[PDB]
Amino acid sequence: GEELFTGVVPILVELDGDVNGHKFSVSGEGEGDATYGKLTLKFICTTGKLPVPWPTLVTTLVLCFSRYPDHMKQHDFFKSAMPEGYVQERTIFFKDDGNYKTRAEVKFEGDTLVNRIELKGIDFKEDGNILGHKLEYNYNSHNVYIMADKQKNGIKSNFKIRHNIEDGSVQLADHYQQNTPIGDGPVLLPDNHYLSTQSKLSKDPNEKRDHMVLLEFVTAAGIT
Repeated sequence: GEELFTGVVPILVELDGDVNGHKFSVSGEGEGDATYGKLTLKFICTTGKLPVPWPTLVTTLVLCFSRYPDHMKQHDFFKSAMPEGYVQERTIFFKDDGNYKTRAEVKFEGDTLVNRIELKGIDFKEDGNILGHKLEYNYNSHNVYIMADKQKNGIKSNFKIRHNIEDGSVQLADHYQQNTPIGDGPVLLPDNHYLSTQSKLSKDPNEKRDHMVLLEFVTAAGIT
C-alpha cells in the first residue's frame, strides 16, 4: 500500500447529498502528496448552491494522504487497504440541529484516488445555523484519536469539530467514524494514535460557481 503514495496522486471526490430532501451533488478534484501529509482540492457544487455550509462538509469530502512518520508506518490502516480501499462511515451530530449519515468508498480507480460519498441528513432546522448558512467559512486545527476496531478489522474514532457561528458562538459537530476494508482485507490493524490536522478554506476569485478550495495537512502525531 505505501508505494502507491510515494509521489503526487490525483484525487477525485464525488458526493451525492440529501439533507431534509434538499438534493445536491459535489465534485472535487486535486492532488495529494502523503510524503508531506498534504492535499489540495477544489470542490464544486454541481447542482447550484450548496444547501449546507461548506465547512460542515470538510471531514466528509481521504486520510490515506496523512503523513505517517517512519516509527508510525505500522499503524497506517488507510494506506494498507489500498488499492482495493476502505469504507469510511460517519454520523455527524449537529448540536441542537440535525445529523448527517455518510458512507464513502476510498479506493484507487486506475491511477486516481477516488472518494465516492453518499450523504443523508435528517432532522435539520430549515432556518437554523446549517440550512440558514450562518457558519463562518473557516476551519480550526484539530487532533483526533484513531482507535483500533478489531471486531471489524478496522478503526473507529469519536471527535468534536467546532464550527464558528456568525454570532460569535460555536456550532458543535460531534463525529463518530468507523472504517473497514473493502473486500475483507488484508489491512494493518493499528494501535491507538493521534492524527494532527489543519485545514485552510479559500475561494477562487474567478470561479463563479459555488465552490470551496481546500488545503489540508494531516500528520500522525504519535501514540500520545
